Amino acid sequence: VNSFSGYLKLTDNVYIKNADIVEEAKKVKPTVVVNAANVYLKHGGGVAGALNKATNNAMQVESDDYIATNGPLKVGGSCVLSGHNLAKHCLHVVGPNVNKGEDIQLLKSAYENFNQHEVLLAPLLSAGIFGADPIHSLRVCVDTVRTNVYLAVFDKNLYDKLVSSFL
Repeated sequence: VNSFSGYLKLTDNVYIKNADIVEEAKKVKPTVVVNAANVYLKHGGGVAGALNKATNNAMQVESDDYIATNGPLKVGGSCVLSGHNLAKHCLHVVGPNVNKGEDIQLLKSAYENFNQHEVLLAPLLSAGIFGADPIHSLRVCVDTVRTNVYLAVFDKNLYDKLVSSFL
């Protein structure tokens, strides 16, 4: 048993809810919250900007030190950093940004990072402002992630569309 509440069960391991991932993280304090990161860990908007704002910019300070030491992530890659006030850990995962021209095939590689963690609170990778079709992102998630993932869909109207269309 875990502390996640009000999720619809899609599969053996994937759960979904219409929720603000920031508010969900603040309530649950999960072991791992996933950030929809870019390779520079520049947390400007979407899930990254919202998560970073909720940490009072401490996520960005930590991230800048990480990049100064290690250089940029790969598209499809990840790093584990602090979860600050939101979670034990933040898994920063880089899905491909369609609005920058990146290979959508890299979305499966991005979701494979989730399999290194038994339980995660996460957004749909490459959806929202990263420009991918969220229906596609949910299908790749279900077909790739084998660990237990609690998906926070921000957009109420999209949540209803994802549930209704789910195969």
